[PDB]
Amino acid sequence: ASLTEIEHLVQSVCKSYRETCQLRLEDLLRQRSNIFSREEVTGYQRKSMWEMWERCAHHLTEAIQYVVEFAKRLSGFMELCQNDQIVLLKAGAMEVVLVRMCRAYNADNRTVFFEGKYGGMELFRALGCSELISSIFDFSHSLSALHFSEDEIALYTALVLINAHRPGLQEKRKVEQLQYNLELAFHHHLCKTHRQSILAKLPPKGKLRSLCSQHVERLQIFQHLHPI
Ligand SMILES: COc1cc(O)c([C@@H](CC(=O)N2C[C@H](C)C[C@H](C)C2)c2ccc3c(c2)OCO3)c(OC)c1
Repeated sequence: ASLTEIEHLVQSVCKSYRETCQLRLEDLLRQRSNIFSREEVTGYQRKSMWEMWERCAHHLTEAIQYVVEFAKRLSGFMELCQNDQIVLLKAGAMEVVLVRMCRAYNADNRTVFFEGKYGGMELFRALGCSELISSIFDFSHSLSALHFSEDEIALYTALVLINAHRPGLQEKRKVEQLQYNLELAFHHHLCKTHRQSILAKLPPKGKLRSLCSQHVERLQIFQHLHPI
């Protein structure tokens, strides 16, 4: 791949995420002053766990709805056998979602955008795992601190999916090629922006997995919804 092409490659990945941003960042920050009141909060605590995980998986699956449409318009993607085209899309998409929510994080008050307003980790007390909740908050913090940009998120998420180390792959020497040209397009654009400092500030390779993989286990008992 050449520079004029490595150019456009990066140029496209950022165009996708723009429309598939679920919520416009334009509106994400604008609604910062909209907060659930304590009754609205204690109201969200009244509910039984069964209700939340549904609401969760509802907006979640409605979100992953977008993610795929985003993930589809890439390059080299379609030209992968459907076995390997999916091993990724299945194992990858949650990790991607976890990332994509860092924008929803308002680090100024440690709150998150859930169905119309902003509220903290107490909005989800009823799920009985405050630790994992904060643990995710803590994760989203460590990116809100990196102050990820729209074009940064896109290019990093576009590398979460493309993992040729995911076992169960049969076009391995096909996947690798799409990884490299994405790894390269990533770094070589961080350089032209001089953001290379984050390449060590990046959340561990495995934390992103071991948090989403922990996100599904304590959901596997309540609902098993994997959208294709
Ligand atoms: C900050 O990281 C996350 C990760 C996520 O999975 C979610 C999920 C909800 C979820 O499963 N959780 C799991 C956790 C144990 C308790 C919390 C309710 C967040 C989500 C919700 C609404 C959405 C959405 C995505 O996209 C569109 O609207 C985040 O939203 C809060 C942030």
